[PDB]
Amino acid sequence: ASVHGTTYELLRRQGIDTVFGNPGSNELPFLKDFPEDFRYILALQEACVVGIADGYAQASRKPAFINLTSAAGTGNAMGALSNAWNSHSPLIVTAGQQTRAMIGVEALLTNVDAANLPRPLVKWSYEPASAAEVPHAMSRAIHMASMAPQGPVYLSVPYDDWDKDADPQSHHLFDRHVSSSVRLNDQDLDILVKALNSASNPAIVLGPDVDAANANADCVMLAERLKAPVWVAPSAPRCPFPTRHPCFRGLMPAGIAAISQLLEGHDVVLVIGAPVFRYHQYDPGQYLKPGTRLISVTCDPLEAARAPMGDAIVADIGAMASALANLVEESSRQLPTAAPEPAKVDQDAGRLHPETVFDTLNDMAPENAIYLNESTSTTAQMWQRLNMRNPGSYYFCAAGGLGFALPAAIGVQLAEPERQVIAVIGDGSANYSISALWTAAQYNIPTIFVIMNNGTYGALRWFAGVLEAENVPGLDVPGIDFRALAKGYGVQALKADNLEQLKGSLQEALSAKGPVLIEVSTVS
Amino acid sequence: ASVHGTTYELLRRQGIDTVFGNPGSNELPFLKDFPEDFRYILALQEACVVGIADGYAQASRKPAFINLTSAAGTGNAMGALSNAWNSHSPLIVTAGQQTRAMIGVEALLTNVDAANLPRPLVKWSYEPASAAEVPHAMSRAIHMASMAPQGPVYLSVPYDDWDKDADPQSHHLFDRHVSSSVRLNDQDLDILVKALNSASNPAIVLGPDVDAANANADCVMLAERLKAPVWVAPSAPRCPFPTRHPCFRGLMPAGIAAISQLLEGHDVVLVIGAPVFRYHQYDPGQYLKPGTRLISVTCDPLEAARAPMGDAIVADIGAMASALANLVEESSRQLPTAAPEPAKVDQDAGRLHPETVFDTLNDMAPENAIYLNESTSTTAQMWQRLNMRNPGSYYFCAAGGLGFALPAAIGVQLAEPERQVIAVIGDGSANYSISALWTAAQYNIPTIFVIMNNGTYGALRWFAGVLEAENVPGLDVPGIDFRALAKGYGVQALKADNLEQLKGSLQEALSAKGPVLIEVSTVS
Amino acid sequence: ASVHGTTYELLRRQGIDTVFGNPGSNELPFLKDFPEDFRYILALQEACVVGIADGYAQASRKPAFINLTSAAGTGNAMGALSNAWNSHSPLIVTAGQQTRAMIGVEALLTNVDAANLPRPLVKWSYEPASAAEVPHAMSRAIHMASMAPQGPVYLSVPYDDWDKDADPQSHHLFDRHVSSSVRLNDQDLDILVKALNSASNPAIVLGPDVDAANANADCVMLAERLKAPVWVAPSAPRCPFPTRHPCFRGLMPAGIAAISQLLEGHDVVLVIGAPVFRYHQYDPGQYLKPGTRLISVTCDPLEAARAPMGDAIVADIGAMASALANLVEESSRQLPTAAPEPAKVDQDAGRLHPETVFDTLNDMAPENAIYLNESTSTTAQMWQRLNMRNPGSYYFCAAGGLGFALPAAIGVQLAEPERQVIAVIGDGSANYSISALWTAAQYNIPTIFVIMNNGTYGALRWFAGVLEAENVPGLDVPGIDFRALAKGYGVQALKADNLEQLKGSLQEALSAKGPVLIEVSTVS
Ligand SMILES: Cc1ncc(C[n+]2csc(CCOP(=O)(O)OP(=O)(O)O)c2C)c(N)n1
Ligand SMILES: Cc1ncc(C[n+]2csc(CCOP(=O)(O)OP(=O)(O)O)c2C)c(N)n1
Ligand SMILES: Cc1ncc(C[n+]2csc(CCOP(=O)(O)OP(=O)(O)O)c2C)c(N)n1
Ligand SMILES: [Ca+2]
Ligand SMILES: [Ca+2]
Ligand SMILES: [Ca+2]
Ligand SMILES: [Mg+2]
Ligand SMILES: [Mg+2]
Repeated sequence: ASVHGTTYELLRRQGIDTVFGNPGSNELPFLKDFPEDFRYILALQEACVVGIADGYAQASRKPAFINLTSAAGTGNAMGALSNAWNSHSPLIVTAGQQTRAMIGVEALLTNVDAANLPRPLVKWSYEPASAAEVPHAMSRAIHMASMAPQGPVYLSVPYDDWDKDADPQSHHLFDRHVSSSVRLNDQDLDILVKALNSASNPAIVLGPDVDAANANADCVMLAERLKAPVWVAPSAPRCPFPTRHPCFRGLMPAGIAAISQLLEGHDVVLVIGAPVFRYHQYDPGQYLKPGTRLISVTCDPLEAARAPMGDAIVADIGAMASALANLVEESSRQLPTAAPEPAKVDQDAGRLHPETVFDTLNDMAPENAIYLNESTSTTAQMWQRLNMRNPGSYYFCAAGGLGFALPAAIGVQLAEPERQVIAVIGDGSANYSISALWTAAQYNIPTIFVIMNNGTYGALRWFAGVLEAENVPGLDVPGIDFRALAKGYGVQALKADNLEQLKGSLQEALSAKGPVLIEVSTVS
Repeated sequence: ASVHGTTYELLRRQGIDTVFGNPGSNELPFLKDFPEDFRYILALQEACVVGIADGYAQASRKPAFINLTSAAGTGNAMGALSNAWNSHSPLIVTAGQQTRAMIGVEALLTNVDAANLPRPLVKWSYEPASAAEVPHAMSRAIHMASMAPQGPVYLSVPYDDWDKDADPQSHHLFDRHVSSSVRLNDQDLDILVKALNSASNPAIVLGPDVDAANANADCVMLAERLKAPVWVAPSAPRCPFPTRHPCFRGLMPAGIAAISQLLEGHDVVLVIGAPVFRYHQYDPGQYLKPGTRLISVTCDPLEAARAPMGDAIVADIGAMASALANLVEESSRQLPTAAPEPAKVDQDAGRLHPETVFDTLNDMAPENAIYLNESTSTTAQMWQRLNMRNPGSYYFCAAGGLGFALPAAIGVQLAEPERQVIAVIGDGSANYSISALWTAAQYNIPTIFVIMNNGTYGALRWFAGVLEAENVPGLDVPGIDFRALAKGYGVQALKADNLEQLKGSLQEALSAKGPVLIEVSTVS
Repeated sequence: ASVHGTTYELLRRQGIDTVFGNPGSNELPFLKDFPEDFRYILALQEACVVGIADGYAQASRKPAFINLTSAAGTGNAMGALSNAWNSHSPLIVTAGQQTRAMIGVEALLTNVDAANLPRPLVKWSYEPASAAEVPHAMSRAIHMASMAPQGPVYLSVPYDDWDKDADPQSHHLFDRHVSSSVRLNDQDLDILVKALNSASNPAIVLGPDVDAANANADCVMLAERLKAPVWVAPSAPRCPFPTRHPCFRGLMPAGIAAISQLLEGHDVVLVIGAPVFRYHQYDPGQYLKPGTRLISVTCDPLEAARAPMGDAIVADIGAMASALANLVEESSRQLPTAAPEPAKVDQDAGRLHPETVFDTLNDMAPENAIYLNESTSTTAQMWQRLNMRNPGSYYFCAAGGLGFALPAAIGVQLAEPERQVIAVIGDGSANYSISALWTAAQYNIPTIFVIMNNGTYGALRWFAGVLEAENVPGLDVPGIDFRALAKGYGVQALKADNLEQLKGSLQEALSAKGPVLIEVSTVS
């Protein structure tokens, strides 16, 4: 068999049937004779390609396969890759390389020093030393991406390799099964369980790897057993807990002092599936106040190592959550009382307040809706006002890299056809990956895009005035017509300058049979 | 003085007065109290920021200064850096890093292993070990970018550094002057001149570094003295010679066999300011046919080392071209005859052939127009049909990375206010950096954008012929409305469905007060 | 032709006829059928291999070729490579890699991520993508090492490549000539010459690239014309000037404040072939005092970029030194004030003072002796007491990496059979590369080795004083018998416990026909 045929066979045997890509000349020999059991999804820019694949991988909880061209194509996708790195997204990125005969003279589109290009944003980066090695390298890529802690990997393939003969021994690769579904040994797990059973005032903190593992329901059981308040770790890329559950206490603020204040008086704090901690603002103080013991369960040795406090256990989040949920005793403490409903903000007849927008979405969206957030100044309000009952209901750029939400919403919608995806995106953020809209239109992927338009980079104006930073240039983004942009890429577009129009637009958008974009005029 | 004040002083004293940027939290302490003698040019995505800065740097023949945010921002720009690497563009890229106090815990927006991120696409990549080192590091960056062979450099700065005290000895940095304006020693230069005088049938091949050095007129004199035909090296990122000069023989095809056939019978071939050679298609054969001797003058050691044939001299192109032009004898041979005018392609009353478009541009554009090309299937016809008399008249993505031309056209137009810039861009390529249009509208930079719309990735459909690949997905991009996209970003838009409308549209565009996009319906 | 035959022809044609190595299985297919016009020099450990090659390259002023095995062999040599990087030594390091068929499984002795291994200590690092590419990759290595600024390069070759067919077009590589022998353009050079002519009190600082280019005689003429005092730049790897010439001032102390003090009152300071500057101890102060301008001529863009003061010219040291020496006017100023004579230290009849040793060497050694220095606490005294009249008379580890001088002295002696090499090496330093002695014995390379045995790491004790660092462990090295070590590796050995034994031993060593080691008991 050829390297071409052996590689597609490996891919299908390992459960891959979708290729997200932007084609180039170096990939033509790979994409030719594209198999009838595969699906190719085109996006117009590589950041969109990777964003869509990322959304798809995260929602499906399986690896996604990407095909890009050389250094320029890989390069356009590296911002998206930084998000994928922080979110532990299992992404297999393949980039076509020049023919081996012309690599040395550095012909046009030679990816020079290819393996170094995507570093340090990938778990593994590689260019095979011969064509016959390509299937084996692809097998490595698949498993490196899928093993805990999951993450993006990169494989550079000279285009002449595809037509060459494969090694007959490559068949041994097709059905390899590799597991990292592990948990703490019985002896030490018993000790952990006793420490939790003995806690007088435990608290639980959940990170994105809980949602990735679909460990949400086990964490609900654990919280109910321990009668413990539950927080989501700061800079949250996903939602790991039902937000209207009585134990739920919200998104933690991304500051050192703020977090140790929140945790004060809790004797044991169990952190599951989060780094400790993804702080953002500088808010100096104690990591923990006296009397608090922290125990971290993480799938990532790099996270366990860099925690500035606490004990850590490096294991699979799914296996650990289920073990813990089922081993801890039912505490006799009273179940925490549910957080109060958030107050209704005064809304006049003019431009919409973000709070008003979220209340309205919450009233009108289906219960199994999925939200993506890239409205950077309104994140706290979003978390308080959206009732997210199910797993996989929320996505936010894990490395804070704008350009994620718009394309990721398309990938999520593709992965979850029966759940309505609603992307809430600021007017600033919408531009980074605007051409992703075209893919929604072309494949009829019924994502709803809600653009929050206040004409400015709001989160920066906040980060600014608070440092007393005066005279900062480039904070304003006037003169963008999002309905025109939507029309530009073939997506139905509506506007909402006030509450009445917002309700009407949402009514229409939810009834639509294709992608819809709604431009919302919001207050500054 | 603070690091902030010392660094802006260094920048102004080194001739920098413009910052191209997309802002983020880590940059706020750098951008605050922005000096009144500097201007800030905002673009909505980092690929666009770098593209605009690149165009500006290439046209101005001076380094350009870029400011981006952390890993996500740098990453979004790496495709653009790939082009900048190949074009030897002097770009100073600064990226804001997290505060030193939070780098260890990897707070959100920490650029991990920062200096490795942009590698291998930069000449130098660095993060300073302390705040007081920042001005010295910036000095290194400016000079590393500006010295031959020019190219992009990367500097990562923790945001807390800017408010700190600078080293008082930093003042020594302000007026440093660093020269690489060197040429071959007299004795060896005399030997080279002898070999050129002695050739019975010399040919000259010129690359982009001629135009970067503004050595074009010196090369004209050289070609006229030697009575030698002149080719442009393949995959040309710039135009180094008047295209209607009688010696001019056109753009070399980017193939091994095609070039050695083209050079057959020329006893000495002098290549100036080009890699030897930037082939693209695989076209195996002889690098040179017997009887042909090749001598390369390059500013880049990496180019000289990797040439698979010929002698090489590593020196400054401007100094070498001037010296050669002034030392060679006037040959007694007859001056080459000008190439025949290209044939008129027949044009009916329907969709435009690319040839018609280029003929019409040539008839209507000012004699000092600047063209940018990202119409990938029409490059050969463009080179045959545009009379470009002056230096700095042509730009094409040097690494073959799409997304360059649209933003670069804005930078070039910014650098050359008295020269009408006309970007010819395919419908596929226009999408990679579509949001750049906003910067043109916002700063009123009157670039003309000509969108060649044939609904497909034409150059890929062709490369898919030489390779004979069938059933390739993702080659079609129907359903994009470029007038609406232009409207979306505030740029005046026009359409041309046939020749009459093309003339009418171009006429309106050429006299317009602001940027203008023209959507042209082209064949195939 | 095979890759093997083609590669040895390339080496032969590029002037290489010696392979310095330590063999491994991955190199057997390269080393088999070893050509009769080549010689192999074996050393017992890779730091010794590179050290010997390094000495040979520096003294011969031509590239040297090295063959090591995979990652372990390359790794053992990486300390020696750091010295090579700092000395601009043109070393071509080839490392054998596993067969391409077993790279993927990471069989034993697979050099994983090979090209990254020696970074950042090499100008260029590479593994070819196919067997046919090997001669071209070797061509690139050769030229990269040889172009200014010279330095080490690294090529990793899978062992199965050697027997494969070479590209027939590889013959074009054989006779390629690549030149970087360049100097400043006429206009700016005249400006420089006028600045030097107009200076009222000029000073000259010379670095190792002067001796590397053999520009010593031109620098003497320049200094005589300007009547200028000449210093050698700090941490000097070579000696660029006759140390008893009337202009010579001595070796600059490696401190910021010390140097600006030495240069005070000089209106123009011309630095040639040195970094500005290789400081060592932290001696905070002014880089230059007011009233002094500095102009640096360097072959290395990295040096020009990082100088914290002065202007810079990046050009070939040989060409520039020659041009300047012949262009500047003869000044009528008085020569520098004669330097004082080094004091004779009172010597009892016991252990030797280093000053006694150096005075005795200077009396008894031939006028064209070549010295190597790795006696770290005595460097200042060595420079004050040895009259070195000729070029290529001094070597010292350029990166301060011990283990250089012993093997380098053998390489130098091999390159300069008619000049007596005398390596002065501390008892501590001698151990890093002790096995090199065997190579001197086996090939009968008549190097003389003077071990300064004071039983401690003297320089560290000093450096500890200027820090008031108390209770440092590991500074003493008692119980080493160097005569027994010499016997172990087959080298004649003598001992010198006092002055009369020192004179006797040197007399005998100078008369010997093979290598000789003398152990000298020196004061604590
Ligand atoms: C790729 C990238 N570029 C820039 C930033 C910096 N940044 C953070 S928030 C922000 C503002 C986004 O504005 P918008 O999307 O309209 O949301 P708003 O703050 O107004 O709610 C910017 C530019 C970033 N995080 N990532
Ligand atoms: C960043 C990047 N992505 C993808 C490619 C591959 N590529 C080369 S040509 C081409 C087609 C461009 O189409 P268009 O701009 O409409 O011009 P046409 O070929 O039809 O004339 C593509 C997708 C590339 N070179 N760079
Ligand atoms: C590879 C390496 N290891 C350690 C050192 C640190 N070092 C600098 S000087 C020195 C002492 C050298 O001792 P010796 O050779 O006996 O000379 P002495 O100082 O006594 O004159 C050491 C260990 C170094 N420079 N390089
Ligand atoms: Ca906004
Ligand atoms: Ca097209
Ligand atoms: Ca000692
Ligand atoms: Mg990288
Ligand atoms: Mg005009």
